[PDB]
Amino acid sequence: ALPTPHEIRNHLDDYVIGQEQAKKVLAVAVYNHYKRLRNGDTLGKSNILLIGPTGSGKTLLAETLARLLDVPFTMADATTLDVENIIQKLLQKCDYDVQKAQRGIVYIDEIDKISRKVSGEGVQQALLKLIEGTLQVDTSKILFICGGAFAGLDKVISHRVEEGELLAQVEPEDLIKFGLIPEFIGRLPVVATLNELSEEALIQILKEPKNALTKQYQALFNLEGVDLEFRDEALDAIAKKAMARKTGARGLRSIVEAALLDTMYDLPSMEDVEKVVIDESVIDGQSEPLLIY
Amino acid sequence: ALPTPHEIRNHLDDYVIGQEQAKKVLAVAVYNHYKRLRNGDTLGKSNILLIGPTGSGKTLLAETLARLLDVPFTMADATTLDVENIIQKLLQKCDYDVQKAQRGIVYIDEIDKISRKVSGEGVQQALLKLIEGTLQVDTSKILFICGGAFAGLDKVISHRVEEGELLAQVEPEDLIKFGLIPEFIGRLPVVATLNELSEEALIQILKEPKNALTKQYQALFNLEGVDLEFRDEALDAIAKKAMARKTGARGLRSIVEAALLDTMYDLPSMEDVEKVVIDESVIDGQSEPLLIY
Amino acid sequence: ALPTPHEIRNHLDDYVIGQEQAKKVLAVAVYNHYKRLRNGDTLGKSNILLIGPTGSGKTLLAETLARLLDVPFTMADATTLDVENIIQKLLQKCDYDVQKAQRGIVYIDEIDKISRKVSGEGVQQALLKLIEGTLQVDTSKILFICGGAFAGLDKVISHRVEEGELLAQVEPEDLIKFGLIPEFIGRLPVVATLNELSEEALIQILKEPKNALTKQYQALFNLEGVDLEFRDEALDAIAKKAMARKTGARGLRSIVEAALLDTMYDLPSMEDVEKVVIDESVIDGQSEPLLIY
Amino acid sequence: ALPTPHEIRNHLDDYVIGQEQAKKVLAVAVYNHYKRLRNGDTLGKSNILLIGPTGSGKTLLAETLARLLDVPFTMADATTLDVENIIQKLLQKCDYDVQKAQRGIVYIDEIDKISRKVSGEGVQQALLKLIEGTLQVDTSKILFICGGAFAGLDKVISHRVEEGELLAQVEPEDLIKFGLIPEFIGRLPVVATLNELSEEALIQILKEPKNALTKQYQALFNLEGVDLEFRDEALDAIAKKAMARKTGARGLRSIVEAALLDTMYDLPSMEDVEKVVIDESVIDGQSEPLLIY
Amino acid sequence: ALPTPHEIRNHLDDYVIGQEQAKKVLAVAVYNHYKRLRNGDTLGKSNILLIGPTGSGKTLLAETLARLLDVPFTMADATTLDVENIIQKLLQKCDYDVQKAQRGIVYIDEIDKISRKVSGEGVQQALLKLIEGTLQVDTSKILFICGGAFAGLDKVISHRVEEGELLAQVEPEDLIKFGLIPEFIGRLPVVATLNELSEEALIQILKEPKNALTKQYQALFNLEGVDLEFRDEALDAIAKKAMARKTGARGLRSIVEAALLDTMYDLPSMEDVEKVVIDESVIDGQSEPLLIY
Amino acid sequence: ALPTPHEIRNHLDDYVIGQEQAKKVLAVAVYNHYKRLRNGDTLGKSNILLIGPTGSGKTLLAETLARLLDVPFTMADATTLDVENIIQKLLQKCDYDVQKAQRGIVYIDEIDKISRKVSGEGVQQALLKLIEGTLQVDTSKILFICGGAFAGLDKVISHRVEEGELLAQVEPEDLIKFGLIPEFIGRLPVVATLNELSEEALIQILKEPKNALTKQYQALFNLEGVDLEFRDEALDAIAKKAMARKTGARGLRSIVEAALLDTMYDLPSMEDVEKVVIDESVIDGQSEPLLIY
Repeated sequence: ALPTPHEIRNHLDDYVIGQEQAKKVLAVAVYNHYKRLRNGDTLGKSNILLIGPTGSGKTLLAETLARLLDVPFTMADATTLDVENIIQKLLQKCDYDVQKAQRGIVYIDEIDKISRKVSGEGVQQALLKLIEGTLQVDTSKILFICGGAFAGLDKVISHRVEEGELLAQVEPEDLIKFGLIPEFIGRLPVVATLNELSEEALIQILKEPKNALTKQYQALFNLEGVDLEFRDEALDAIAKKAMARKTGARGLRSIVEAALLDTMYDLPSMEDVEKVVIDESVIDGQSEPLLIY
Repeated sequence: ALPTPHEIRNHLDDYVIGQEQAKKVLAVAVYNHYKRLRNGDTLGKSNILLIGPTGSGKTLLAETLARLLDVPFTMADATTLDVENIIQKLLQKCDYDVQKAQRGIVYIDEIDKISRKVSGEGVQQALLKLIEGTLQVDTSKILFICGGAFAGLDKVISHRVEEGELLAQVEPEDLIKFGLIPEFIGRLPVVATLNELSEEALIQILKEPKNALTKQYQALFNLEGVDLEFRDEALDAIAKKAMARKTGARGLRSIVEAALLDTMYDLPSMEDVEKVVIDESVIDGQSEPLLIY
Repeated sequence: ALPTPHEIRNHLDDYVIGQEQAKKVLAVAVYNHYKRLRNGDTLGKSNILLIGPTGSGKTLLAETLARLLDVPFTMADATTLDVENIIQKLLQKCDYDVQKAQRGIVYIDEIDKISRKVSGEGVQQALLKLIEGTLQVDTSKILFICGGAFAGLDKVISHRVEEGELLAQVEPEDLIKFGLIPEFIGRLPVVATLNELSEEALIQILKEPKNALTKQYQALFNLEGVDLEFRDEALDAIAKKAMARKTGARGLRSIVEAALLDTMYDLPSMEDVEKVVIDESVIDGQSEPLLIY
Repeated sequence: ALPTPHEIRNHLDDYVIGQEQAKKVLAVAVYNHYKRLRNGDTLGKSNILLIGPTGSGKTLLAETLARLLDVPFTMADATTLDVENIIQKLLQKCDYDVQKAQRGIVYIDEIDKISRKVSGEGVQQALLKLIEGTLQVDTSKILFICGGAFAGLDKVISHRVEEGELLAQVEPEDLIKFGLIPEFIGRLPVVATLNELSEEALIQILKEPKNALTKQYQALFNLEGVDLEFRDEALDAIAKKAMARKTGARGLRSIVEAALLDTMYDLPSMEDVEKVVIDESVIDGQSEPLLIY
Repeated sequence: ALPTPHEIRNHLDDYVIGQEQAKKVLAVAVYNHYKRLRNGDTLGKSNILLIGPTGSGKTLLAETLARLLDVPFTMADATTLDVENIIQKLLQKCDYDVQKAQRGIVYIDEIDKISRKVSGEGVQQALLKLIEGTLQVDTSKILFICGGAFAGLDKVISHRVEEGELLAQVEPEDLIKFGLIPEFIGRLPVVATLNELSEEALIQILKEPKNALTKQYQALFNLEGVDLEFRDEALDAIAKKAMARKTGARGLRSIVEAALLDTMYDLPSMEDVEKVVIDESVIDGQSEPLLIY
Repeated sequence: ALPTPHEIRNHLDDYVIGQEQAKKVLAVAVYNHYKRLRNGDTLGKSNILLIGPTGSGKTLLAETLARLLDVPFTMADATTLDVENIIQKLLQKCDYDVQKAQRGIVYIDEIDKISRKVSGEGVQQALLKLIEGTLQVDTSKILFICGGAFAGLDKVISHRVEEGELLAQVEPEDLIKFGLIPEFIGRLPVVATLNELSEEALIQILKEPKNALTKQYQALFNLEGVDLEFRDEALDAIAKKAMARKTGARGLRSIVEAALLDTMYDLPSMEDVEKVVIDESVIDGQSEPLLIY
């Protein structure tokens, strides 16, 4: 039984934060893709193009969709572009089941990088042959999600319409001028755009997601018999630390690990009830976390 | 029993719109090719060269011909040019049946791109060896359709005769000056030219074809128990939207999907009789489609 | 029983027109080659170098010789130069029979193109190793015919002797200065030169050959129950049309096909005795061919 | 039973000298990695980035960790970058056991060398695909330690904070400006930095380690029945000799071998109790080592 | 039983003309090589370096030696330089018999071409590894003959000693300055030099050799029942014709074939006793050869 | 039973002349390497770096060591740098015995050539991976001897210390500045240096070695029943001849062969007691060698 786009967007809220619009677009595009396959067509390729800054959650979204639909997923990088190698990999994680491999999803990262603005354009066209569809499996059935930051894109759109509000006005012609070929863009009808993650959102990233850092460590400490408590001040501190380094959400783990290093070192050598991480432990880094016996 | 060129052109009208002349040329060229094969020659290679703007329907035509004659078809891109790889692929979709693979059709896209005006010319000659004919299958039997936009071609013809009226005056020498070698052009006797698709034709593209967008979605909505109605105003609106973006017919799906996004999102969560898409839903994009219970 | 050079030249007159001298040279060279093989040598390599403008009939001659002697034939292009690949191909069309593959003929096209005037010279020498002879088959036994237009050749010969009369004065040293290495030319003792095909010869090309265009179409129409009649005016018209385009004999089919397009389209939908193609049908292209019921 | 980070750092003191902080960081990072694997996650990649001058003991540390945890180890050089070849090698030393190969450790040397400040960045991204995880083994499970000297790094950090004290202030953004891509650095949360080895430490290097030079030779002489005695003066002499040549600890063996050459030459031809190496034997090199019968 | 150098030089006189000195050098070098092998060494590599103008008979000599000693022979071109490929080829013509393949001879042509005066020097060294000796066969046993024209060599020798008299003064240092590496020249102890073939020698080339042109054709005509007679005037005429074209002995066949073309054409269509070729038939080319019934 | 360094140096005196110091260094380094292996370590890699002019006897030494210890030996050229190919070759001459192949010796020639002063440095590092140790055989066990002339080395050492006396002052830092990477030099602790062979030594080279030229020929003549006598004058003459050509010891065979050519030619055709080579036979080359019946 296929999950309504509602159920899809709902489950996406459990792994990714914000980007509600993009999650609606993806939810619909996805539902329609598998709704179209399960009825043997008779229809739209329904291929998707994700346009959002780095560390916005594009890859996470693609993966999440795959899991939510218990469907064979595989990544690939447009820079390393062998095109059929992606397919054999999809079969590898699919137990070599042709049909289940056709229901699969394929995420291509850094698409904006192959925009000729020779070999690059050649890749667009070579990969394009897949998008259409031709191991004996056909690539017509599999859904394609093409991520990318598209740096210069924010500019071309502005030179026409006259960041989020600007990416909403995105048009296929903007992608053309950017460096993508028409025949390639025409294969990516569904364009979902993500916003740059907010700073408070950072805190939500450390908390809300079912795989948030705090939850992982609270679990690591949990199998130690110890309860880890992150005070909101500490979480805000981590957010700021991450912003000052411009590392976005990618530089969150590098902060938490460094903050809980000493504590995780001599933790198994202790007997106490819980450890409490205050802001003083993060920002200053000089103060040791509160210990409770 | 071979279908008369009439039957062929007739069935081509069911997938492609306009290009009636090109469909006559293709119909004849095709009929003669398979009429020549089924009589074991004793004759003309009867190979075809499609010359039309991008998104004119060249690829669609080639595919359509293949299906109409239940004959093994395969594409290939002149830019990615391994030459025999195309053949093995033709055998892949042919169940490795030598004879049926010889009856096959092969479409080569972006031929105008390999026109030297070194490696490019080398490809013309390498691919030329196939056109003639030499797995054990011979490539003499298979029909070759070479598509291409031929941008500069419109110019050279003008510098001689002194867009459609100009492409009709096309001559093998024009292709020579364009960048094609004589021995290669002499293998493509049949030259069918397509016109740039008209704007009203756009509307016909959304309606007439048996795989038109409207029909696909009406079907997607149909298995939902809902009847989708496209008012002509909405279709004209879509046409205009596509023209303003210069994306031609390639930018039609990107419009329809965006227009039916919200509706397809919360459709499975509703119970009503039919949805009616008005022009207000397309152009303005602000108005939601009419809902009927 | 080996055919006397007379019988050979006689049968060559049935496929190729003119080039009588070249056909004498080839006839002798060929007879001597197979007369030398059938007696296990004890002798001259008797390898041949064809020098004639494009579309003169070099390839046709080579093929014709092969068929006339029921001997395994295969082509190859000096531009695509893997050298032993030609051999395996010769075995492919020979049922992998070593001896019959040694009796084979090998035509190398565009030899004049590999004349260094690095890699090119390297090909001359690599291919030279074959010419001498070394799968287990030896390439000493097989006859080598190396075609080529040799554009600049007409000039060097003139700078020495001081087009046909000039190509008759051809000397190994002329080929040296052209761009061929001595050790390579010394392997091609037999040099047959062809003349540029005459305009009236064009008409003869449309008629005389046993595979002439007129005969093929008269046959295509023949299995339709219809008799096709080409009036000499129409044939002369076709000749002129071909000359104005400088496409030589390569641009003949492209004319005839275009002329019989409409007629072949609605032919199977008619019931009449014969169609007669007049000059008005070719030159003007406006007049439809005479129809007789 | 997993060894507490204490036990880990303790055993690391038996092979590597100094770098106590780095050994704490590595100990924790390691303990957490295998503590996370043995509980089937539910967590942090816990990948490590070693930043220390050449001959600081980075490679030694990685190897030591591997042995201490009886886990399949393999090296690889970022300059020679085939990416999956490292994996097959890890399987080679793992008896092709998928699970045990997933518990493995992989050290990548000269990471600072691939910092683009095209192909280099491509390697970062290609290797990045491994770090994440995709033979059928998944590379997500295996721990990655990326060594490197990072010459210019000492500078960029200084241009921000305004050698050890400077490397302690290291930040992900410093690595960014250095030449590493964000998505790559975000995969290396754990950053352990080593100091340039001290000169007295040199003496400790010749003595303390369980594989110290003195111990090896004392053993080589030991199976000769002879006791080798290194006087502290000789060890200090060796230290100085090594410093004057700037060869660091890499130029220690080249000194000891040269010092014990003559003695090891005519040793098996003697009968005595022990040989004693004085400073006079090292610095001067003129004096022969004390011999005792 | 090994043939004395006398017997060797004697048999060499039956295929090659002149170059008596070179034939003495080769005879000795060869006798010593196989005299050294048949006694399992205990000695000199006894490798040979042929230095003579093109078409002097270097390749012919090497081949002749091989046949005379019923030993597996194979050629190779220094320009096409895969090094072990030569070996597998030697095994191909040796029935894959290791020992008999070790007794083999290997001729390398155009050695003077690989003289660096990067890749070239690399080939010298790569091929050098063979010369020394390392399929399981060892290349130490096989004799190496390295031919070459060495154009500039005639000059360097002159700049030192201060063409035949000059090539006799050849020294290893001359080859060094020419472009050969010392370690390579030291592997070619035996240096045999050939003179530029004389013009009267040309006539001897057409007569004396057991494979002379006259003998081949007299045989071709012989199996026709006809006796071919070459008058000395005709042979001298052929010699002159060849000299005027500077094609040396390589341009002899190209003359004889052209002279006997017409006659060999209508020969099988005649009944007569013998044909006699006079000078008038060659030089003038206008007069037909004398026919006798 | 392992041979004491004395026995080793003693046997080395039977093949190589002079270089006594280098033979002591090699003897020790070797003894220690196999003394360390036969005791399963517990120790020093004990890898060797030969530094001597071309034709000094580096390769000869390496080979000699291998034979003396009945251990699998194989060469390799740093210029041709596939790295594991050397290993498979070592297994080829080792009957594919893993253990015996680990006891093997590997000589790398022209190491000084790969000194970057990109690909070159890459080879140093790739080959470095072997030196350390990782077919299933480990390369840690096998001994590595890296030869090389190191031309510029004589200079850098001079610019520091302020040819033999200079090469004795060699230091790892000198090799660094030369073009070798630290991590590579640290793997070659044992540095043995050879002197340029003396002119009188040349005579000793023709006499002393158990494979000296004189002994080989005296043996070649010996199986002829003839005694060959080299008068010291002739040997000195050969020495001078070799020096005038600067070919060193590499140009000795090229002299002796040329001197005994005629004599070896008509030797098997004679019956006499002995031939005596005087100086007149060598220098003048005009006088024939004394013959005694």
